[PDB]
Amino acid sequence: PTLQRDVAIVGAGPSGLAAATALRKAGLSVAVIEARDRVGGRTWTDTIDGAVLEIGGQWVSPDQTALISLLDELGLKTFERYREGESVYISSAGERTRYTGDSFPTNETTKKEMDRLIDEMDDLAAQIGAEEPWAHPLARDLDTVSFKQWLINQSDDAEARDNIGLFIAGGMLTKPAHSFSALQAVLMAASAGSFSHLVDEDFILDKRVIGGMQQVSIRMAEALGDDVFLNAPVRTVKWNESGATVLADGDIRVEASRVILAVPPNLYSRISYDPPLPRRQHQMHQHQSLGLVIKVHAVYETPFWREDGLSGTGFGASEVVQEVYDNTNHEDDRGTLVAFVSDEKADAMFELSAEERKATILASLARYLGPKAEEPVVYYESDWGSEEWTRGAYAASFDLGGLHRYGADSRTPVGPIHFSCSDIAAEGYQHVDGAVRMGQRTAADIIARS
Amino acid sequence: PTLQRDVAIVGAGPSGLAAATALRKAGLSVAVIEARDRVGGRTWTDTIDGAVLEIGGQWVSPDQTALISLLDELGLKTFERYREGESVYISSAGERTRYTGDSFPTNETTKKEMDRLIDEMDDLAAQIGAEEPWAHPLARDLDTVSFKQWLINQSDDAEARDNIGLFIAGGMLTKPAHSFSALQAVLMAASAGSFSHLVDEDFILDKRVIGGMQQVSIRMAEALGDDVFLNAPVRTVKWNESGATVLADGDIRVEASRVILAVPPNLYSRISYDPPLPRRQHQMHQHQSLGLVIKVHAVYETPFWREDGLSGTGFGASEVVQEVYDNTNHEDDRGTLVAFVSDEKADAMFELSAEERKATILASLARYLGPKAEEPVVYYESDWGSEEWTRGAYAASFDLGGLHRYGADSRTPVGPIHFSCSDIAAEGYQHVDGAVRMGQRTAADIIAR
Ligand SMILES: Cc1cc2nc3c(=O)[nH]c(=O)nc-3n(C[C@H](O)[C@H](O)[C@H](O)COP(=O)(O)OP(=O)(O)OC[C@H]3O[C@@H](n4cnc5c(N)ncnc54)[C@H](O)[C@@H]3O)c2cc1C
Ligand SMILES: Cc1cc2nc3c(=O)[nH]c(=O)nc-3n(C[C@H](O)[C@H](O)[C@H](O)COP(=O)(O)OP(=O)(O)OC[C@H]3O[C@@H](n4cnc5c(N)ncnc54)[C@H](O)[C@@H]3O)c2cc1C
Repeated sequence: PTLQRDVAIVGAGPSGLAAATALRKAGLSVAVIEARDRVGGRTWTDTIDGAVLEIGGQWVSPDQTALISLLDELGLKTFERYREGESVYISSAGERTRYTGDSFPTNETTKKEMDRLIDEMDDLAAQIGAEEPWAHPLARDLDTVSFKQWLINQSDDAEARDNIGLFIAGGMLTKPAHSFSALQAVLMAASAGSFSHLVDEDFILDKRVIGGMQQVSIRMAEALGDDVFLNAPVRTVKWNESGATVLADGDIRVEASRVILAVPPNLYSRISYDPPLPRRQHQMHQHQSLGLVIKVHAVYETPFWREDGLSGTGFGASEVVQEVYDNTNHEDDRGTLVAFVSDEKADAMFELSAEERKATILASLARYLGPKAEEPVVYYESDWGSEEWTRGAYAASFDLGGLHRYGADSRTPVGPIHFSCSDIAAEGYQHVDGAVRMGQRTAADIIARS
Repeated sequence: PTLQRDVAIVGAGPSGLAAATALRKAGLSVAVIEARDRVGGRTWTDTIDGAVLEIGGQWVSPDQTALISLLDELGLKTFERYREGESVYISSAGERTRYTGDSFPTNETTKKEMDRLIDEMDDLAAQIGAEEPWAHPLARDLDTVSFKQWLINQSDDAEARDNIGLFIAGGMLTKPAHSFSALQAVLMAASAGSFSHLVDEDFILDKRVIGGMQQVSIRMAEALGDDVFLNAPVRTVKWNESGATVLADGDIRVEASRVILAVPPNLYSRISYDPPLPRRQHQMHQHQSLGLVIKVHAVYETPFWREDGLSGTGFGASEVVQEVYDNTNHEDDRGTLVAFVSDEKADAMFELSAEERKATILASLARYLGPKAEEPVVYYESDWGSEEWTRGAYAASFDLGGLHRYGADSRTPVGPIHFSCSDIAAEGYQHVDGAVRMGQRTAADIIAR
């Protein structure tokens, strides 16, 4: 079929759907064209071996105000993650200690080093900000030193530097600390409101949506009706100063005034542009890449850790699994754990056989919470790296030096072509809240233009 | 058209063509499918305002034995870049000094610092090698420190550091030194035979091809006749354990036992694979990127610098133009300069208007060679970044950390899909010679079974 719209939107993830919804609200007509047999992108709720799981993005923090309004507008409610009782910390030397409150139970030197670093990171984030971190006069020096090297320049305490890295490198950017810059650590902190917010799992991992995060996309898409096309990878964008024509599988053709690429940046060159994008985009898009993380799901007869006085939360920068949390579904009698295996530790697990990998990850949940972690009734690993329409998790970031070099260009339109995804967001960078903000910002930009 | 072939080859650059050439000798049949209206890829000879220029790759060094051997087989000869008389050095203090001989005319202390850093890089390259630098016991620590931070650790002398950087960062990888690892520097050095080989423009930039480097591809492609398809971007590869179908524009459909992707790695995902490549390829390919450099060409009625006793060679790590060389065509009476503006300096020139960029570049050329450099008869800038089928220059390298993490996987086949370009080569990495070696290494693999 051939259609005529004011805006063609490539990608029916939360970012494209939020842009579509805002455009519709303002009276513009839209078509959203999606590759997969479903909407939601990196958010997805599925049933595996009888257990309902969130395969992707799921948590809402209190600074995610754009996602919180959108939830309210769609009739969706939240619930809080279980946090009663003791958390577990595993030290660099391998000592396992139960604790409550909000510092790790390390020796005092380490604790004071961590506090000081948290404070320095909060300070940098408040000064530099998430809107245009590259523009600050401190930015050049921060963007040309790796986060690993910057931590070495700040502190002699190995354990403190490893735990600070746990929160940014394994915990957010899903890349090793030697491979992105101090500035990129600052941006990640600023985007979430402060580094202290990313440190406190009670803040950044506070709530979930009743019915799952994918419902945010599913409900936006339901309201768009026949203007959403599924099973339709977009292959070609033909453009000029006044116009873009978008071509997709199934003989789909959309003639639009503007196009929104609502896809992560590592995937822009999956589409052919006629004429080609300018040199600056050709170069910039090469320097953007997704991290890699395994999101592990483990379902048990009950949340057994709660009988032992444990919250289910566990941190260990030297473990294969660096984080574990209670991920029990709203009103479920069965318990579910969630755990994360990050970057180079993920590659290492994927090189083991499926059997050996499972055994290694369950051994590690057992190190945190006890030998009952070893007996789930359902076990599943989210595998976003294999998915050709994602190719990693959670989200994309520049290589080292790319944030200062290309950051000012990452949202600029090219003629009628706009860009919108969480991976180029300011507040809410990498999160559904960022996807939502960017979709709304791109919509408002198009509306003013037209 | 639909055709059957033993091997379908995507890309008619030197790597694809060298592979097709080797495959035919064994009696395997081939189709070589090429996006552009020409062969050669990053090699290309063109005529701008009536003056002939090598828009891309052009120089041959004595360690480039796969290339040299191929030139002989194709009946092509070489000539040497003019090098008589004095070179020019521009110091960090902006001081300009004519010199000859094998080191920069700096003070003795800076000279000792440079020498020590060159010996250190030679030693690392000799221990580590180009074949699998990631497997060496020193590899992890070299690959997690940037080259800039490694230089800072080795030497406190900023002029000596910037000068070593000139040869590797602006001069090869065309990325700034804070963005790639020490191990990647060591690779670049091992791949050319040593770091000293890259410091000596009389080695790395020794010879050119009579008739132009593009002739290497042109001749190879001529011998293949109707098995080369031009103006045919490949869009899809459908594959299983025993075979592939390759689909290109113009309704080309090639059914084959093996496919070679003879394209730089930042372009692999311009193609759809059915079923998708595995996760490890999905990830690795995102971590590969081309550098950026403006190859500047300036043509004058004579090689005027030779009249002032200058070789045409100039170096200055702080200039916008960090290098200038005599690039006079074989038996032309007109003189031609070649010059390079690398990485973030290229981004900054591209941000000015064309007129202001040209004046800024020619001002810098004038500082090396005199006010005559500012009145060329023909001026041209190679723009590979704008080409959708290249998108940068000279070649691709990992981001920081990628070489150790992914290196061992960069040549591995996926089922019947093989990978062959200069950007994944061992010896000859990033150069025509590496493209030839990889093309021949891939063909030998497929041939042997
Ligand atoms: C395991 C995991 C855990 C995460 N944790 C959370 C968390 O707890 N909280 C949170 O808020 N965020 C989290 N995130 C991140 C969050 O899911 C993403 O930031 C957000 O989904 C990004 O949305 P987007 O619309 O910007 O891109 P995406 O959701 O990736 O959507 C892009 C869409 O475009 C489609 N597409 C791509 N190319 C084409 C093409 N050529 N043609 C047609 N369609 C195309 C894709 O199929 C996809 O549907 C997590 C993600 C993962 C994977
Ligand atoms: C400014 C510049 C200066 C250089 N300096 C030197 C030097 O002097 N000496 C030296 O040895 N090397 C030099 N190089 C590097 C050298 O030219 C490259 O190493 C070499 O050409 C690599 O050859 P290749 O076959 O691996 O890839 P390429 O030459 O890039 O060829 C790949 C081919 O694939 C085609 N292609 C890509 N995608 C598709 C697709 N989907 N479908 C069909 N076709 C496709 C492209 O059009 C291209 O023709 C220079 C390069 C440049 C750009």
